[PDB]
Amino acid sequence: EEFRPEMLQGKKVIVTGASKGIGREMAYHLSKMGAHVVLTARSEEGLQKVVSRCLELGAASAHYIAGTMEDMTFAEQFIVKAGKLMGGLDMLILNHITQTSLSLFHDDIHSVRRVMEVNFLSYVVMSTAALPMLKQSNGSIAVISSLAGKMTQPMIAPYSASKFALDGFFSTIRTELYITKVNVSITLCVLGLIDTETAMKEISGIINAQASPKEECALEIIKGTALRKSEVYYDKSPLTPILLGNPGRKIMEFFSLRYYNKDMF
Amino acid sequence: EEFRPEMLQGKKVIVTGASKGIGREMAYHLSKMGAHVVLTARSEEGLQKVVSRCLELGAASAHYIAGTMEDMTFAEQFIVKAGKLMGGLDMLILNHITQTSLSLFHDDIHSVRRVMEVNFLSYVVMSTAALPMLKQSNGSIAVISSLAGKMTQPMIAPYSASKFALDGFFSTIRTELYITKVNVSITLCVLGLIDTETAMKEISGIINAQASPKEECALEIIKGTALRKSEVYYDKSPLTPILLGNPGRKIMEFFSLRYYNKDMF
Ligand SMILES: NC(=O)C1=CN([C@@H]2O[C@H](COP(=O)(O)OP(=O)(O)OC[C@H]3O[C@@H](n4cnc5c(N)ncnc54)[C@H](OP(=O)(O)O)[C@@H]3O)[C@@H](O)[C@H]2O)C=CC1
Ligand SMILES: NC(=O)C1=CN([C@@H]2O[C@H](COP(=O)(O)OP(=O)(O)OC[C@H]3O[C@@H](n4cnc5c(N)ncnc54)[C@H](OP(=O)(O)O)[C@@H]3O)[C@@H](O)[C@H]2O)C=CC1
Ligand SMILES: CCCCCCCC
Ligand SMILES: CCCCCCCC
Repeated sequence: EEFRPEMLQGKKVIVTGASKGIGREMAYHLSKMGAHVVLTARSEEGLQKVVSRCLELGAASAHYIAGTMEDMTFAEQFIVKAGKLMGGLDMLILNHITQTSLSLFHDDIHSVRRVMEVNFLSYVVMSTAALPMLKQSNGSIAVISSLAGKMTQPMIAPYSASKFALDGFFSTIRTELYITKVNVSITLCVLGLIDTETAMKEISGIINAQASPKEECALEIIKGTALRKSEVYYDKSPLTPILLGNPGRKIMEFFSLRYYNKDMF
Repeated sequence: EEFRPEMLQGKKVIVTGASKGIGREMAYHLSKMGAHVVLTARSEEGLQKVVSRCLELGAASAHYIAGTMEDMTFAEQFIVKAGKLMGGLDMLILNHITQTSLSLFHDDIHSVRRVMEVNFLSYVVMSTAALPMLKQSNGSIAVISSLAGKMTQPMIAPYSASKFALDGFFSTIRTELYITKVNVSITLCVLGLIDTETAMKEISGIINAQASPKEECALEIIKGTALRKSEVYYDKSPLTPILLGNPGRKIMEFFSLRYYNKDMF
């Protein structure tokens, strides 16, 4: 199976955190492929610029709904509104996160909660609300994560906890959908350092690593999700996918199912 | 180095989720070794029975403070009170969990939030509140997890997400303590199916597998934490630790540290 930009022509796609960074780049790529898109983020001014650029790029349709993912009711209602605007949904791309800064963890529990709320909870809420429509189109969900969701590095404990949580939850959902024969795919995207101005600003004077181009990253996420792959790794080093792939875990998961009462699903 | 019960003689230890299961068995073990102990759980009546048995068993002292870990203030204050009571803290064992039954996930968002609150948030709250005392005695922290915190299995998405989150948060904390030269150890205990009433009852008719004895499990957790091991695996199969150990991750974490500005530590 090889990718062809035709696979997204006419598709109905939602993209969160599309105001800038990887999100904005995915909007552009989806637009050049003739897809229908609905974007979201906090700033209405920023969303308007990208939506304009989207039609200008060939988007079969482009719209935006500004709001904060800290509000679960908004996250939930966002999905249904987007669904109505496009008359369905083929692909959901959960990409947004809350403002994170690098620092050794001290206290600030309220910060950890906000991180788990926006980075994790809003994702389960949106995926839950979008599943009905996704089941109708045998759609897909792309969950944006990072190396920090597969490994540990200092100064990002909260962020790291939220990304690990995403793997735990959605990997379970993926196998439940598959075990109950529902044709909806879940692609976890493991991203290394990307040259977004947010990232660069944040690791300045702290991290030395080389960053990858945000445009190609955006493309690989689209490709892997359209190809219904379980996981997509994108990092400068070709060793990252092999060192973080965890083949031992795959073996354990396969054999674990043999203990379940097959009548439960 | 090898373990010797004398390593806990006189040690000041906190154990959550101590009214039953593995937590109760840990209380009995710490007691026989002559440790000071303060237990917690929701059942006041239940805690009473165990603290009494602890004194009989030979505890240097034993107290209990009933409460719900769904309350972040009760969680942080439980640690301060317990600390005052023993005059310090040597070991913190985070073992409590909110209720969860096996079931294919659907849309129980309030449950998910509750699970992350109890299973994860309260844990960071307590570890934060306890760290100052642990720093004075170069103490340890044991965070109880399960196979579901290293791998994925159907019907426990919420639980699994909270356990993955613990790995991400605490492995970061562990490495941060280490690079700043603070001598406090963090032991993640990965448990297979344990022979507790709650477990056996919850998997009935759903999962058919062999469980390990709760008493030996408790003893291994204590020995591992006492020896300051980073991780402890306790399961039927001797292959489990190897398959879930993720050596690739350990390699990636080692190499990534090289890109950090050591002045920040
Ligand atoms: N850049 C990198 O190096 C790496 C990035 N990633 C992953 O990429 C994804 C995007 O990263 P990146 O492009 O760098 O991030 P950005 O900060 O550039 O983008 C974040 C997006 O989320 C939106 N947003 C921020 N706060 C909230 C909120 N409370 N509610 C709703 N929306 C919000 C932003 O719009 P607005 O602020 O206007 O709301 C923005 O469009 C994430 O899931 C991230 O963890 C992974 C590895 C590396
Ligand atoms: N048994 C097994 O197969 C396995 C167990 N484990 C791990 O072991 C630990 C507990 O072991 P297990 O014996 O199975 O669990 P149990 O359900 O038997 O014990 C749970 C403990 O948590 C307490 N608890 C329950 N609800 C709350 C709450 N809202 N606030 C504070 N405390 C609460 C209980 O006290 P009370 O009800 O009075 O509040 C009890 O003392 C967990 O951390 C778990 O993930 C891991 C893998 C397998
Ligand atoms: C969550 C308790 C069940 C774990 C099942 C283990 C199958 C090897
Ligand atoms: C915030 C994530 C930084 C990743 C740096 C590690 C490079 C392999």
